Amino acid sequence: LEEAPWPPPEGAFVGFVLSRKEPMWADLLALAAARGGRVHRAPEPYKALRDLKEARGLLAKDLSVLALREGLGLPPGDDPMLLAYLLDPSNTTPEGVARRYGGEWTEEAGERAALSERLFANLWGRLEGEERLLWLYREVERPLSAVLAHMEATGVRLDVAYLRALSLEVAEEIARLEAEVFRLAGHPFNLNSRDQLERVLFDELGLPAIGKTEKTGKRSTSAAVLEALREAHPIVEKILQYRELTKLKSTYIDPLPDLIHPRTGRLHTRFNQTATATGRLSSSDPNLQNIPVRTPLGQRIRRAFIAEEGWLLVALDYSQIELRVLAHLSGDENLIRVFQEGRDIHTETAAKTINFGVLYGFPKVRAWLEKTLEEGRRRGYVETLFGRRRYVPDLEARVKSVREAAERMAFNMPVQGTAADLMKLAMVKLFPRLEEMGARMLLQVHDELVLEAPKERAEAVARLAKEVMEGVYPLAVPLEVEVGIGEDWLSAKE
DNA sequence: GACCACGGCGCC
DNA sequence: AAGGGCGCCGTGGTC
Ligand SMILES: [Mg+2]
Ligand SMILES: [Mn+2]
Repeated sequence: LEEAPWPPPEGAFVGFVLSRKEPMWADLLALAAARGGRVHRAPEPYKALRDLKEARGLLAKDLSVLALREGLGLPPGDDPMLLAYLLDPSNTTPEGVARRYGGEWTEEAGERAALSERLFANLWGRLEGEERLLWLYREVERPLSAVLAHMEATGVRLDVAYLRALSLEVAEEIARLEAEVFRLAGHPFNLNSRDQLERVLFDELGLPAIGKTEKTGKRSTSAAVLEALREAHPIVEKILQYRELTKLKSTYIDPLPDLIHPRTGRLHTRFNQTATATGRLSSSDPNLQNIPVRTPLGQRIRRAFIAEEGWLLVALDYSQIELRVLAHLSGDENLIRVFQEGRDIHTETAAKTINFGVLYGFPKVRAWLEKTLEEGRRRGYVETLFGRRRYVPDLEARVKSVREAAERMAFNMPVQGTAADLMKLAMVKLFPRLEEMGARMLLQVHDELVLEAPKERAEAVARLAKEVMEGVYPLAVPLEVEVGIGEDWLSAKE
């Protein structure tokens, strides 16, 4: 490469080095661009950002997020991770991708920008002909990355003083349970230690081991095992409560307050777009897709996610997206009439534990299942309604437990992959319309979305987002969305 | 201090 | 609903 002066011309690939992975917390240590043969290294990274028109490169969405916290509208566009990930969703990291498609992922910004150019070449080449993957790329994954960049930049508001109060309460009850259990044991021990607990239950007290752990073969102390021993001994219910409280305190109540961003007053996740085997997003640092919901204490934690003052949260949930998608994929004239007729699938068919089990093993269903394994064995991958693929190679393993595990992965992906393609497309469609009404998209939770709207315009945003989500891509069966509205996530009623 | 494997468990 | 998909915690441990 011919090392050239900043700035680069239109359309260059960008490479950048961050002091850490979270773009909302990162310092920009270096910035470069590459096009043709030349590398352009920016003398001053942050000022240099202003001269870009869009982010084009490996991890584009991360640079667009950093740009966005700094006040600049720099959207991402082309990203070789996205194409690689469409080709094989086992392509999740730039290290892997680089090694696979012709480069080395290093820590130097110039070499990353170069790397980007050569990789996109090599990958856009592997997508000539793959016309459905090209479509998910142009119409879903590339535009979506702009939307997730803005969601990440915006963040969600948290009531800290509430969480600090919950924390003291919960520390008090933890103390009650732990004293309870130590006396029952006749001695004190580390209750967060599954090994010392295991000695207590099974060696010291007389209780029956029910399961062994996978990798090392210790007697399990999982919830399953403890539920099975609930009647056997009073120490057990206490341990179950202790686990519950300490899980929620260690994972949500204590750390989340400390992640509030000084400049925004909000919490900012990463929505990872190339992290999953099925085309779902993941969320990390912190994960906001696993905020508690089933227990009382869980629901009190969920009250802590709140709208800005004067706004409201708008929570929208697809009603059994996966069964409805199974109806469309399999074409079972019967299962479709069940949804088209507005009726509750769980009633017409105890039974919920067969509607949901048949995802993993009504005849067009079995037919669908069997055709899926066959095309999986033949081609080596299965696919979604939109043609997203997951390669499942052990479908022909000669060990039954591995083949059968593989079959379960193979069944699952077309339905999970499809529900995901749908939610992804629907975010892409919904985003620009929310902006037009000054509303925000805050979170995605697989088949749910959380938006924030000015109180005055909330019922109208909810009406609009519902129709957009319901009509995203009509299928033999209707997609149903439940909408809720409220001042906190629990009241909004997701 | 950073990283690790494991068991365990939060959500979809 | 979680025989599928995730990410995060503390422990016991290395380096
Ligand atoms: Mg829900
Ligand atoms: Mn599972």
